[PDB]
Order: sequence, then structure tokens, then C-alpha cells
Amino acid sequence: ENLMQVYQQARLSNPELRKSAADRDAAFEKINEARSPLLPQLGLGADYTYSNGYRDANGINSNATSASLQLTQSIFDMSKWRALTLQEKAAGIQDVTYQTDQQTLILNTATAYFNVLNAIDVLSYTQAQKEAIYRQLDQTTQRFNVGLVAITDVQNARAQYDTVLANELTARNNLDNAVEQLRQITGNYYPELAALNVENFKTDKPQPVNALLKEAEKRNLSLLQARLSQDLAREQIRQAQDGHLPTLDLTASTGISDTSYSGSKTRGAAGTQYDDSNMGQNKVGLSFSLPIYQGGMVNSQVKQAQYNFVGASEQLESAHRSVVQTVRSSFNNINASISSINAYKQAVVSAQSSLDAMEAGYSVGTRTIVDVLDATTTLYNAKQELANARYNYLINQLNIKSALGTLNEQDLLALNNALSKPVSTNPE
Amino acid sequence: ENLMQVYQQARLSNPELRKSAADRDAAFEKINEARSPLLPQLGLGADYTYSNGYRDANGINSNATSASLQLTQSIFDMSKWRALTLQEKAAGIQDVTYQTDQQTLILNTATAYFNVLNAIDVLSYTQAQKEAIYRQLDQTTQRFNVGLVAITDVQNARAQYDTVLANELTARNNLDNAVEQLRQITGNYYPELAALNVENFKTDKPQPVNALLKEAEKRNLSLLQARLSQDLAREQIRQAQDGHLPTLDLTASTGISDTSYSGSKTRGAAGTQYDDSNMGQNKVGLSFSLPIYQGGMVNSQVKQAQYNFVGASEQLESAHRSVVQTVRSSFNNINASISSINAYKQAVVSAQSSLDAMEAGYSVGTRTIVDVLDATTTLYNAKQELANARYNYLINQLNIKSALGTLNEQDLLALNNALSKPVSTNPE
Amino acid sequence: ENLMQVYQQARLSNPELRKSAADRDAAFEKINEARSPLLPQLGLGADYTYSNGYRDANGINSNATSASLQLTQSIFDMSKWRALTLQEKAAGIQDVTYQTDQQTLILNTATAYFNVLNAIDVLSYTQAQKEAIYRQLDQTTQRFNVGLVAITDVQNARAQYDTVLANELTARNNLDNAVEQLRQITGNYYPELAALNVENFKTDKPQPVNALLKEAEKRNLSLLQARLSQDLAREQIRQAQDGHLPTLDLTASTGISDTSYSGSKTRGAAGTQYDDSNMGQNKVGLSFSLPIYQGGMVNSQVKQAQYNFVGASEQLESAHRSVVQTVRSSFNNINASISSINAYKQAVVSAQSSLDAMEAGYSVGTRTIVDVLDATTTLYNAKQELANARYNYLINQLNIKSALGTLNEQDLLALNNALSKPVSTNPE
Repeated sequence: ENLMQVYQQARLSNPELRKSAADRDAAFEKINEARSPLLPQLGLGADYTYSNGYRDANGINSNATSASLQLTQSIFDMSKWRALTLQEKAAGIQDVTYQTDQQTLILNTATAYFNVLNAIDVLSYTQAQKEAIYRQLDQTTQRFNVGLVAITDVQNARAQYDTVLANELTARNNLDNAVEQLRQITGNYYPELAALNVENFKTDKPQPVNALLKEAEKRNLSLLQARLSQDLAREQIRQAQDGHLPTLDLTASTGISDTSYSGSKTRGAAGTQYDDSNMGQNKVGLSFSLPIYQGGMVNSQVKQAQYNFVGASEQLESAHRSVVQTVRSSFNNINASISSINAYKQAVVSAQSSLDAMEAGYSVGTRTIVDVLDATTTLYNAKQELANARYNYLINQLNIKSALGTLNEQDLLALNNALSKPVSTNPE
Repeated sequence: ENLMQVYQQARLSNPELRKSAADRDAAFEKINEARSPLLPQLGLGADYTYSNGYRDANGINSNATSASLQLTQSIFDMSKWRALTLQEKAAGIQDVTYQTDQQTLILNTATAYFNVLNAIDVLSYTQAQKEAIYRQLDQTTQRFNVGLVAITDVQNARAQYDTVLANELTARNNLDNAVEQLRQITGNYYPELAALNVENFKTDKPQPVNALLKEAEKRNLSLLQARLSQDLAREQIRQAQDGHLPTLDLTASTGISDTSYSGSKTRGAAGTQYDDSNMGQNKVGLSFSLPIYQGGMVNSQVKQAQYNFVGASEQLESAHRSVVQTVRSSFNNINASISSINAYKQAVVSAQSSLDAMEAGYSVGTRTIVDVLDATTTLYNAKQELANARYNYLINQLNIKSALGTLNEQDLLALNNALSKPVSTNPE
Repeated sequence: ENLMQVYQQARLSNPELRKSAADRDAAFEKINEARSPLLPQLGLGADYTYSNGYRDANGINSNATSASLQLTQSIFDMSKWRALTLQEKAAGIQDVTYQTDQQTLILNTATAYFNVLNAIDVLSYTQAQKEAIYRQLDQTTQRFNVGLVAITDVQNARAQYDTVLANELTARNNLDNAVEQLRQITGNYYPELAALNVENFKTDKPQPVNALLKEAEKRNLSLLQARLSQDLAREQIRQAQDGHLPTLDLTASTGISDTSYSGSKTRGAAGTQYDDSNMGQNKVGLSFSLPIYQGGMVNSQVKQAQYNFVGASEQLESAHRSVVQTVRSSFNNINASISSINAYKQAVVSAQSSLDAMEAGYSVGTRTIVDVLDATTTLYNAKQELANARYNYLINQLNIKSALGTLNEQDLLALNNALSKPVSTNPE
């Protein structure tokens, strides 16, 4: 019904933003996977075996039956902590992109609303045009029958009347397409939308350029993601270096087994070596490692990290200059919109004066009714142009708010106060 | 040189589809790779060693030589089966992409075929306009040199003539570029192509929108691939829980090793402990292992998989909305084409009257040849626009049917009745 | 100050090209880590272990300690050589993309340079139009005050004045944005730039298309990329087949150990078997293996590699076709530009004549000052067209040289000879 309600529904219905939220959640979950290797480990290895001697070594047999648990726990390894830092950076990146997605959704909802309104206005204008052209065709046909013109004039009138029929059909197709494209965002059919009230339309002047640029350089999203990217590149440089550092880990276990034997040929001159025995082992101990002369395996891995970091630093500079140009362009666009609005208001007044003149002439009997209809068509065209300009101005203010990096739902709340009168999308 | 003969060769010459076929064949053959690990594996293990004890074990020399074979057969580990399921689903996705590429090939070939003929028509119009503009220049120059006209008029006529010459050059270049575009798809240069048979054109009517929507939901390619992706995500979730499952393997090995003992200490009072032996080994056994805690890593992979699944579901919903809006748009486009065809038909009906009236006046002597030529140019304009409208209608029919996903080559009678005598592509 | 200087500054100040260089450096450095697995891989170890396993031996204490080195050196394996070759091919690919980035930088700088002059021309002519329309409004308002026209005609003049005001504002904003976009390439603000020298402009004729095609086949960067990628696919096919051949390795080690026990019960009539030891060993040996049966792993890789090879061949064919098409399209754009230049020259001459006629008529009193202002505006616009045409010709020559694959600073130098007139980028 209103813009606020439409956005409220689209917020909790839209699938793209929900995909962004799901991706953020799955990314925050990778932190747990990062820490897991640090914590202890536990396993089991029970098994069995059967040997056999041959090639003059027959008559000797054995039976293995093992079962043991194992605990492993690392006590010093800096590589693992690098992973946790990197995962935290990834979580930050995901949050930033989620914010960008929300802002994009706000922009798209506003754009769809205003597109629907513009379609309504254009449809009305084309209907008026069709009426005028039909009236003109009737006059020309009536004159030809009377005997004042030739067949070619009637043919031209019919062509002009046929063209407007195609334009009228196209307008309805555009309106239906706009309604469906709004449903694609919101997910619902909206018979009516609130219309702009001209009594309280705002044309406030914007702030200086340098202030806007300075504020944007603080809480913008693209450059924030660039900064986080450079930080994770540095964290990636740290990770590479720790490949040539020693580490320690602890190992523990316990197990039992039975190792009885059997056989006839085994008997004889055993010498106590062929006796059944049961045994267990409970080894526990630490370990250490340290690499040397690896052919610069990790040494050359470090140089790759530094080049990547300088590339990230270059991308950040590119992002900075891009933000500069974008904000400047948005500001100039706002100014152009103001000027265009003024021009269109003047045009509307001129058309109104012409229509009044044409109507008075007809009332006194100096003009036909085709002139009245043509004047009406011109006035409706001017009204459509003015409405389009107003909608573009509102969209541009929202766009500069987005470029600044400070777009929310409370900002859009104010715009709702400019929309008062309901209008049907497909009136009967 | 009709569409069918051009498309038959395009089918077996187009590298865009051939790459898709190669990708599908790579995807399919890859399954046999994933079934390899389950089967048994054999290998050889010969090697050599040499040792020299020190510290307590001084003066002890030894040398060893061994060689054996190994064979491991996985008894129960579903991890490998889930790989097969995932890979077959990947093959399905690839086949869907192949179907999409085939439809794309068909549509692109048809579009290029019509573009060539459109270029030819506009070229003919430009030639007529050039002739008319030249006859105007001659008229003005003769007048000026006899009087009746200032020089500025001569220069204006010269300017118009130069402009039409530039347009003619542009049209020739466009005609060559479109042919080059027709050689880039099919792979052959076509000097002559068939054209539309105007006397047998069909302005058919489309089916209701709801029936198209149902057919699309049932048999559309994009949403089918999306459903395959959703099933793949579920299978991946099933694969995540596979971690907790225990695994066991059956391994058997055999080999020989003949080791001899020597040394001053060994000789003398050996006591049978240091005597040489020539026994073999035929070890056969099993193995079983299962994780107990693992620090909750799998309990995190399970949640990552669930988040991925919900993201895939959101993607599928988005694709559904997209297909709905696309089918609606295509239907509206067909209707718009019908209306435009009617409008242009009336427009050409009208222009014929004026060129007919200009000719009679010259026959009696009320007009000049310049009027006749200008009328001819206008009618040529009415002729080039109508042909463009017809070609657009045909392409839009193909587009709606492609949105339905139901066209590969059943456009046999669709265009066969629409062909006519050959028309050259690059006349000289 | 001028084109050559701007390019010189951008050659080293442009971040995109520097990122490309960083990528090239990363690719070349990668060769080092492919070499590394050939050299010896020395290492160090050390681990204590306490054990009291007592399935049958209760009260036995046996600590353990060890510390040893390691060395490994591969003898025969073609898994590493293939990696070296493939990394070299990747480096070549990176070099080619770097060269492409160079050419892109030159093109972007030239386009950004010419857009500023276009903006200057547009601004001047828009200001002239504003002056003319203001004089028209003054005349109309005076006439209405005198009592010769109706109020309706005043509104039209006011509307036109507002429209021209808006157009002028848009022109100024476009000039500002074009200045900013050139700073996004070089990082500097240019108060003034050099303009074209009209009396020193050349109109050459392009070389025959066959020679251009031959040169493109010789030295087109994208085709070089395609051929290198295909070679990289063939070498990968060779790599896959090499998973069959056997492998040979050499290892060596040396270390110590204590394995000291304790306990009163152990001491006494132990038979010397349970006494503490301080043994040491320096074992060294080789290790060989040759696979026999691996399943479809060996078989499937080769078929997949061949499929990838045919895919690469298809991609190369696409590259060839695209190159030919682009060469012809640029070659034709050149001639189109020549023709447009001729047409706009004629238009300028015609406008000059009209202006002179108007001026003489006003000198003798047959015309109002308003008429003169309009002719000046028409002439001024005619120089907007002719200026924007020559810049298009230069840009098109630069593009065709780029497609030929021979675009260097030497080529860009030839343009600057025609730019020998400074002009401000911000009038008043």
C-alpha cells in the first residue's frame, strides 16, 4: 500500500538478502573449524593379523590381535593461530558485504515503486492522445465524404490512428511488466500504490562537496572491504613466514593384546622363544621438529605473499579513487535534477495557458474541438514529464545517501511523508 | 541457403557447442575415476639399505635388501559412495548446460540470418534516397546558374548529398559486418540467402499465459538445473555426517628377504642366535579405526553444510520468480509485435497512395520528377520498416518458445513456408 | 600538459598496470617453488618417551630418548619436471596479459584526453545558444508589453530560456566529470590541455585488408594466449601419462638414544639384557616402487586430459574467428570516419555562408539582431560536430593499431604532433 509497508515486507521476504545472511552465518561458523585442530584428538586402531613362514620356514605361525586408543595434542604451533586470524578477517568481510546487500535492496524497492507510478502516468497520457487522434480521424473522414479532401488524407489519418493503438498497447505491457518486476522483489501483487502529493514536495539544497567526501571516506563500504582485504593479505604474509619455525606436540596411548600360538611343527627345540605371551604398552612422550636446506620451499613462498600484499595495496588505492569520482558524480546529478524540475514546471505553466486560450476560443466559437483535445494532450505530456523529474530527484537523493554509506530504513521513513493519495495500478 | 541448410552446418561447425560437448564428456568420464579407489590396488616395494652402528654398537656392519607387494581393499567406507552420487549429479548438471547451449546456438543462428536481410533492405532504401537527393542538387544548381536562387541553397544541397553518401557507405559496411557475423557463427561465407515470401505471412495468436506458465514450470532448463543444485546440496549435507562413520580395511602383503650375517664378533660362539635364515612373509590382516572426539570439527562441517543448503534453496526460489517474469514478458512481447505489424501495414498502405498521386501529376504535368523520387524514397522507407517488423515477430516467436525450453529443431515448417527465392548478400 | 606528457605520467602512476606487473612477478617467482622439490630436503628430529605398559610386566620402568637428522633426495621422477614446465607456461601467459594491459592503458588515456576537448566545445556552443535564446525572450517580452503578442507567446520564450539554462548546467557538469575521470587514470588535476591544430591535420588511407590480416595472424596477443594455453594443455596430457612410471629415492639419517631403565628389582641377575644402553646408528638406504594396478585412476586421467585438449582447441578456433572479425570491423570504421569528416566539413561551409548572408542583411537593415544570433549558434554547433569527428578518426586509428597488435608509445607519439595549442579546462 505505502512505501514503508512495501519495504517492511520485502525485507523479510527477499531471497537474495536471505542468501547473504546465510552466507554470513556459514562464514562465522568457520571460526569453530579453525580452532578445532588446537583442541585434543582421540581415536582407536583395533585390528588383527595372521602371518605364515614358507620356503623352508614352514611350521612357524603367529596371531596378532591389537586394540589401543590414542591422544594427540599440540603444544606450540604458530601456523594454527594464523588460521584463526584469517578466519576472523573473513567474518569481517562477510559482514561488510551483508551491509552492501541491504543498501542495494533499499535502492531497488524505491526504484520499482517509482517505475510503477511513472507507468501509470504514461498510460493516462497515451489514452488522451488516442482520443484526440480518433476525433481527428472522424473529422477528416467526414470532410472527405462531404467532398473537401482526397483519399490520401484519409489514409494518413488512418495510419496516425493505427500508430497510437500500438503505443497504447505497449504502455499496458510496460505497466504489467513493472508490476511483475515489483513482485519479484517484494513477492506480492499490489493493486494500488500511494501517489506523490505536490503540496509538500522538498527541494532542499545539498551540502558542500568536500564535507561529503570526507564523511564518505569514513563510513563507506567498498573502501572498508578494501582495507580488510589488505589486512588479511598482511595476515597471509605472517602465515607464510611461520612455515620455517619449530613446533612440538604430545602423544599418548594404551593397548593390550593376546599372542598365544599353536602348531605341531613349532614344537621342538623352542628354547623359550616360542612361548605364548600377553603384553601391553603405555608410551607417552613429546616431540620436536625443525627444517633446514629445504631448497627454499617456504623461503620462496614468502616472496609470493609480499607481491600479493602489494597488489592488494594497489587495489585499495584504486578503490579510493573510485569512491572519489562516484561521490562527485552523484552530487552533480542532484544539481542537474533540480534544474530539470524547474524547467518542467515552466513548461507545464505554458501548456496550461495555451489550453485555456484554446478553450476560450472554442467557447466563443472561433475554434474546433480537435484543438481542445490536442491542447489537453500536450498538457498531459507536460504533467508526465514533471512527475518523472520529481521521482528521479527522490531517487537521486537516495542514491547519494547510499554513496555516502549512511543509508538505512529511517532515512526512507521521511520519504513516506511525501506519498499520500492511493492510485489504482489497473483501474476498471 | 535457407535457415535449415545454414543451421544444419552450424550444428556440426560451431565451436561454442563443441566446447560444451567436451565439458560434458569430461564430466561423464570422471565418474569412472571416482569408482577406481573402491577396487583393490597393487604395488611393488623393492629397496635397499646400509647401516653402521656407533656409540655402544661400535664395529657393527650390516646391509639389507627386501622387496614385497601390497594389496588393500576397502570393506566398508561410504565416503567413497557419496562421491559417486555427487559426481553423477554433477554429470546431470553438465548435461542440462549442454541443452541450454544447444538452444542458444539455434537462436543465434536465426538472429544472424534475419539481420543480414534487414541490412540488405536498408541498403536499398539508402540507394533510393541518394538518387532523390542527387536529382535535388542538380535541380538547384541549374536554377542557380540561371538565377532564381542564391548560393547558400547550392551549398545546402551539397551538404545533404554528402550526408546521404556517408549513409550509403555506412550501410555497405554494415552489410559486410553482418555477413562476417553470419560467417562467425556458421563458419562459411554465404553469397546468397533466401528471403521472406510476403504473400504467405502468418500473424498467428499465442496460447493463454497460464498454460505457458505451467509448461515452463514443468520443463524449463534453468529451474531444472537449480533443482539439481538443491539435490546436490542435500547430498553434500549427507556427506558431512559421513565423518563419524567408522572405517575398516583388508590388507594382504607378501614378499621375500634373504639377510646374511657376518663380522668378527659374530663368528665364534654364535649360539644359533646369529645364524642366517631364509624365511618368507605372507602377512594378511584387517584394520579398524573410529574417531571419538575430534574436537567437534565434524559438528562444525555439518552446520556449514546446512547453511549451504539453505542458501541453495533461496537461489532456487529466485530462479523460479525469474522464469515466471520472463515468460510473462515474452508473451507481452509477441502481442506488441502483432500490434506493430498492423500499424506498419497501414502505414505502407498510406504511403503507396501518395507515390501513386505524385506519379499521375507528373504524367499530366502538375508536379516535377523530384516529387516522384521523394515519394519513392518514402515508400522504400515504409517497405524497410515493415520487413523489420516481420523479422522481429519471427524472432520473438522463437524467443517465447525458447523460454518454454521446447525448441531444438521442430522449427522446420515454421520457416519453410516463410522462404522465397534467393537474394544476394553482397551485390556488385 | 599535452598527450605525450599525460601518457608518460600515467605509465608509472597507473595502479592497474602496476597490479599487472605484480601478477607477472608472482608468476615468475612461482618457478622457484617448482624447482625446490628437486634439491635435497634436510631435516631435524628429537623426542623423549616414557612407558610403563604392564599387561604382564608390572613395576617395570623404561624411559626413552632419541634425536636424529634426516636427508632425502629424489632420483628419478617426472612428476616434478612436468610441474616446472607447466609453471613456465603459466609465466608466459602472465606476460601476455601484462602486454594487453599496457595497450589498454594507452587506449584509456587517449580516450579520456579527447573527451575533455569534446566537453569544451559543447560548453562554448551551449553558451552561445543561451545568449541567443535570452535575446529572443527579451524581444518577445518587449513586444508583448508594446501590445503586439499575447501572454501565451511569452510563456514559450520563458520555457525555452529555462531549458537552455538546464542544458548549460549539464554541459558544465559533464566537463567537470570528464576532468575527474582523467584524474582517475593519472592521479593529477590538469588545469589546461593541448588542442588540435586544424591547419595541420592529415587524412591518410588505410593499408589493404589482406596485409592487416597477415600481421594480425602474426602478432595478435589473444591468439598468442590461446596457443600458449593449448600448449599448456598438451603438456598436462603428457603429465598425466607420467603417473605410471616408477620412482626412486635416496634417504639417510643419524641420531642417538638413551632408553634408560630404573628399579631395584630389575638390577641383580638380570642377564645383561635389561641393562641401560647408549646405542647409536647411522642407517642409510634407497627406496623404490612401481605401481601395477590402481583402477581407473590411471586410465581416467588421460581421457580427461584429452577432453581438455580438445576444449582448448575449440577455444583457439574461437579466438581465430574473433580476431578476423574485429580486424575487419575496425578497418571499416576507419572509412566510415573519413566519410563523416567530409560531410561535416561541407556542413560547416554551408553554415558559414548562411551566417555571412544574415550578417550582411542585418548590416543593410533587412534583419533583426535576433536573426544574427541564431546563425552564429548554428555555425558554432557545426564545429561541435566536426571536432567530435576528427577525434573519432584518431581514436579509431589507435584501435585498429591495437587490433593489429603493434600499439606502442611510438604510435601514440604521431598523434601529439597535431596537438599544439593549449586551452583551459575551466573557462572563467
